[PDB]
Amino acid sequence: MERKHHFVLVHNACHGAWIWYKLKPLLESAGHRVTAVELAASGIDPRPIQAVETVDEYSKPLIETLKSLPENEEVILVGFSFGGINIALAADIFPAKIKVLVFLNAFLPDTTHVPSHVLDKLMEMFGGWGDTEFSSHETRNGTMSLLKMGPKFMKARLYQNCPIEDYELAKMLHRQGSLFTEDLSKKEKFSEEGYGSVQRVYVMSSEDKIIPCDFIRWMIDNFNVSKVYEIDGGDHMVMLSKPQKLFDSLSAIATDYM
Amino acid sequence: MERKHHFVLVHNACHGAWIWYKLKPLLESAGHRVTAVELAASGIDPRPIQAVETVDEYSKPLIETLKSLPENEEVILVGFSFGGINIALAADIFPAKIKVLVFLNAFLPDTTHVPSHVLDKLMEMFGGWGDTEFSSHETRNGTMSLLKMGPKFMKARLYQNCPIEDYELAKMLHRQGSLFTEDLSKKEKFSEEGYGSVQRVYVMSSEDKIIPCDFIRWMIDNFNVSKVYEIDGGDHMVMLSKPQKLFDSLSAIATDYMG
Ligand SMILES: *C1=[C][C]=[C][C]=[C@]1(*)[C@](*)(O(*)*)C(*)(*)#N
Ligand SMILES: *O(*)[C@@](*)([C@]1(*)=[C][C]=[C][C]=[C]1)C(*)(*)(*)(*)#N
Ligand SMILES: O=Cc1ccccc1
Ligand SMILES: O=Cc1ccccc1
Repeated sequence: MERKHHFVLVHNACHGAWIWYKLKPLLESAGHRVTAVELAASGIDPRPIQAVETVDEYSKPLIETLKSLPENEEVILVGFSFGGINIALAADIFPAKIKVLVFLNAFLPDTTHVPSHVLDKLMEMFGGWGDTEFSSHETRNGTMSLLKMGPKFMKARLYQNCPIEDYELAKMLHRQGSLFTEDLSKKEKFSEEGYGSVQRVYVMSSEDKIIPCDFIRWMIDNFNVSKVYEIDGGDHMVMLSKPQKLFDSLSAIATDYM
Repeated sequence: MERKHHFVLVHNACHGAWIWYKLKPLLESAGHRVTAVELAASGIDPRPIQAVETVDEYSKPLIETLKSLPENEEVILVGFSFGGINIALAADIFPAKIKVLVFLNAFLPDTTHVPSHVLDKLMEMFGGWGDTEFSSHETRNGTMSLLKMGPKFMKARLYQNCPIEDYELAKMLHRQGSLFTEDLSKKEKFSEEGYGSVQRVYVMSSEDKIIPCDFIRWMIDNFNVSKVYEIDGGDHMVMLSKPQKLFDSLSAIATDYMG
């Protein structure tokens, strides 16, 4: 009996813990423990995104999850898409609780530029927003940029390799959210002693039509990882299009940090 | 090419439109149109159940769905569990917009007794609620009873024939809700001219551990339906445990109500 791990899963913006519904039982059937976090104003969280003005407030459920682990427990901390920013923020707080960070089709921030850097780059490059709806909301500390995916955009750019039932599920659960670009432009840089110090790996899907493979090299060039894993045939929503293969990669990761 | 229909699907308490994620594409593939209503304080609706103090506010998204339909359109209205109550309520308002009511694993109220009658009767005899959490919320109508399912109760009594992924989904998404039994016990009886006038059928799952098949016979004995369909092996959450069979029943229904 090889030693099992505690995986903490962190969803993407505009989604919630539900995205993990296929992966969670897989990992649990192998003996691992799983905590799928629901971030603020996400999923069935009762707050609107407008009430959650900062990335720290957005991430607080994940900080609380880690704070509540018993003394000396460490987890494998998986961040998906914007979830990469969330787990970098957590790692800067609780580095000794994290065995390894798994950046899954994720923004991988560095300790040199402002925290928004990798998001601002993608936003300059990306062309295919489609029917996504962009809006603002003024807060007492400045404009907060909001977004709500449109269904055609979802289909073409996030869910194109998923079963149709998954796409219908997503249409009934996705919500307006934010990438907190303003807030993250004003935040202190991520630290070397906290986030920098934690082991990290990247897991990319070969057919991610939102986080392209050149943009990943660019992020990794800019901030190195231990190892890159590739999921052959995954769309951006890889826990839905290729859950078994994702399990396989996570299981490999767990073996390299036994 | 036979004429296809517009199905309006209404979820159960403590759930949401998401429950229909498997059945929706089956119906759409077959050429039908599908609206899966998200009721108040349900699924991703932004209000807590404490803000939804009556069954009429609970049901308002469905009423609004029917109100918005173009002139002369009629729908196959499907109500699941507590969704039977909701579709009865809607048929008392827009009876001419409904081709047929489909009571799926559902409460089938009558026009003789108070609207809560059939729930009160199950509540009398109901098994064990397991790890379900009950709370009371005070309102300008008096006390509202709230319930939040427990995960053991879910697994045993609602989801026992569902794939484990679907029980995990539901753990991620279920919410505190209400059966509105106080509000329903005070409300005007459903009318014969409205609700009573609409065509109705029943579809039951043979392994429903919440709505047992004797109680269903009792409801149908007390308020007749045109046809009864059974889904062999379905648990309560039949749209997740046997979506294809459910689609087969709805398809048979639709064959009976093309004009
Ligand atoms: C409804 C009615 C009686 C017991 C349990 C429920 C539950 O909310 C469902 N479906
Ligand atoms: O909301 C999407 C997204 C798209 C572009 C950039 C960041 C996030 C996801 N996940
Ligand atoms: O805020 C509007 C916008 C539009 C296209 C790309 C990025 C932002
Ligand atoms: O509706 C409240 C209640 C409480 C205990 C048992 C059964 C029902």
